Amino acid sequence: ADKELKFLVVDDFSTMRRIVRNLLKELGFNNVEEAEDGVDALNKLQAGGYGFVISCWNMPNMDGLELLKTIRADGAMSALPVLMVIAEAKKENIIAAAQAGASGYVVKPFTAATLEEKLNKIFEKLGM
Repeated sequence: ADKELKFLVVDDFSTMRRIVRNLLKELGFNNVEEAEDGVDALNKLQAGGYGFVISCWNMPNMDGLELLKTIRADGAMSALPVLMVIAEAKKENIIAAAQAGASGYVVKPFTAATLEEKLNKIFEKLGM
């Protein structure tokens, strides 16, 4: 897909956001913004222009699942791709995320090759 796509990386840990931003940079995606929680992310998404969201599951104020459910219920961004990042492979959370419309999930820490593969399969399914 277009490497110009604007990404939003959501996580309450700045170091984790830097890691994901670096992995996107390795893959050639330079247009990235950050958010510390689900509410902050929704506020940036309203600004428009985003094409992809990578979000942490566990965050204060509004967690990853609630952010995902809010994006999917929004008329202007209902199909916005959302990749969930989880700390452990808890089946209940993977299924909850899938049922809520996650585009995919990755267990951190993840490699650039894993990110690339997830991005490719996701854009592929969307015809982008």
